[PDB]
Amino acid sequence: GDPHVLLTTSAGNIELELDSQKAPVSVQNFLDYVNNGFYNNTTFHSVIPGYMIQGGGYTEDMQQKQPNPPIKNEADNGLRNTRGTIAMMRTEDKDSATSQFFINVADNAYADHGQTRYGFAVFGKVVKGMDVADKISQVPTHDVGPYQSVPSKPVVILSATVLPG
Repeated sequence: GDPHVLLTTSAGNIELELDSQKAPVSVQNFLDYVNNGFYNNTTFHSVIPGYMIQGGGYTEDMQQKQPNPPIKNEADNGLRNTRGTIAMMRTEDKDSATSQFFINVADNAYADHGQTRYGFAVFGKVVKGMDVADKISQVPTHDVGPYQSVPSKPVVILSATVLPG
């Protein structure tokens, strides 16, 4: 039932299983970007070793692709940012998520919805290629300044494809 998406990256393949019942808006928004080729030639622009990898915002030359309007935050769905989950990145406002996402390489309780924090909405999980996500998190990065956490050699999503049901 739940849709699967294959991210074919320059570092290996990652397959995601998206949670349509617990994050319908987030899953539909992500699928629209995947199906329209938006994630093709985007990078994992920020990585933190053993903790997270973030992508879905920038080309190899760091130009930010213009995303669609933002979506409602579904972090009150009860899904936690545990190792292997995929969640929507956003700015200060809870309803500001657009195309950027992050894959949790460790359990990040600080990203979870609570009574005083709206949190980051989890909408799926890695079902194959978690070793690729771990490897991407460990690549050499620029260390200080505006490019802190940016991989020194671009990690590119060559294609993002919804798989047959």
